[PDB]
Amino acid sequence: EASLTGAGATFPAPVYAKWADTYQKETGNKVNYQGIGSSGGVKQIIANTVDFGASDAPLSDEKLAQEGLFQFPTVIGGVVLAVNIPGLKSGELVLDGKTLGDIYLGKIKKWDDEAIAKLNPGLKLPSQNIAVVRRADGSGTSFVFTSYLAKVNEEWKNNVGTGSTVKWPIGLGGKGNDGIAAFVQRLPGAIGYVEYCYAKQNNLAYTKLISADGKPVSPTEENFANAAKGADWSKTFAQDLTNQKGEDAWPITSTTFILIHKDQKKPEQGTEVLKFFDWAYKTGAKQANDLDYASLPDSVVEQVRAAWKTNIKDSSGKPLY
Ligand SMILES: CCN(CC)c1ccc2cc(C(=O)N/C=C\N3C(=O)CCC3=O)c(=O)oc2c1
Ligand SMILES: O=P([O-])(O)O
Repeated sequence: EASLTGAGATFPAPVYAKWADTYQKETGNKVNYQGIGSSGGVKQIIANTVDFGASDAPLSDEKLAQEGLFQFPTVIGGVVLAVNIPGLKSGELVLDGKTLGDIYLGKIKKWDDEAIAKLNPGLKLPSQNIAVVRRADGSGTSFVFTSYLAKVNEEWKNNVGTGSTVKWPIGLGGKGNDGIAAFVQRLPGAIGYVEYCYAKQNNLAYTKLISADGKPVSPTEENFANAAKGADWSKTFAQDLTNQKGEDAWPITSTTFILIHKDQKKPEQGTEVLKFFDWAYKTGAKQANDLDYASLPDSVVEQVRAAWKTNIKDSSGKPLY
């Protein structure tokens, strides 16, 4: 039985917590996971304060090589816009990229704005101020979200750009996906971007969005998977899953990654970290799907296993998988 520590992204923390609990019940191994946000996850794995870090934003091949790190994807999730609009219900409201970017720019201030009404012709929209909510902390969900906005709103692209931290034109800061969901729950008229679980968990209404191909789509586990169906995983695990073409492709989709050292200085711990994630691939898909995360295709799991064999070693050069 090992005691493992991980830290980082809150986007997949529900499924990592479920897998940890189930794995302790079946094997006795203990996994402690701190949801501090992807930027914190990368800092802690580089500082060696944890056995594994977690980030939704992928590190480049060069940066992994500079740091002696290896990265692998675990599950596919989706970012949704959780809203608090008395009078409307979950899924009823539709937004497109351009108008969602204009809300995040602070240009559209009311829920019954003409651009929102035109997208939603049968809906009685309230004359309520929009209360924008964004992340306070360095975040892989902000990286995904601002990567998407830069594709669909040129003003956003050219003035704010993409990052795990950006200069938000407007919006209150919430800490973690949990913090944004709490903000949205307490503020009439709020909008906040969160991984899907956090909207569903908190009984918050979420919007539909327009796909890259121009059709309204609902956020579901299958529609997150759909957004990855064109990903050529054989080329790289760092796949962009925002604004992807195809039927029912949720436009703000992302996978998420675990970071470990290639040279493991506590090799028994490294061996156990690999056994935990291998167990999750083998037996954990139902738990990920129960929490509305799509599983990676079996071919990607085989890619990860094969790369574990060639990249993860102890200080004597022997493989830990
Ligand atoms: C660091 C570990 N953290 C931090 C965020 C955890 C741990 C457990 C949970 C459980 C949740 C939860 O059980 N939701 C109720 C069900 N649920 C959904 O409907 C989808 C995912 C999900 O978990 C959650 O939303 O966030 C979590 C977050
Ligand atoms: O997953 P986050 O917490 O880095 O957004």
